[PDB]
Amino acid sequence: APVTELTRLKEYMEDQIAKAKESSSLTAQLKFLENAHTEHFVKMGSLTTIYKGGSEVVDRLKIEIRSLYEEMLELKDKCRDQIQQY
Repeated sequence: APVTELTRLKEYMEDQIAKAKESSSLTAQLKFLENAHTEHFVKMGSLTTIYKGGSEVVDRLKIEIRSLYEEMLELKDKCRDQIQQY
């Protein structure tokens, strides 16, 4: 059910990224960002196996998810860098 799975993934990532930005400790921020990372890895791996193109609904969600993925990569890197530094 790619459309429902991608809807859930998009909103899951947005929710976790938002909670990361509101977290106090680096540890808590990292947990939310890693949750976004894990869910993206698991769900997009499954999508790649079953979907190559041909749906506007899926394509819109994939573009939205990609933006969240890129934001997550930068936030996660900054968080982990700060954890290592301190």
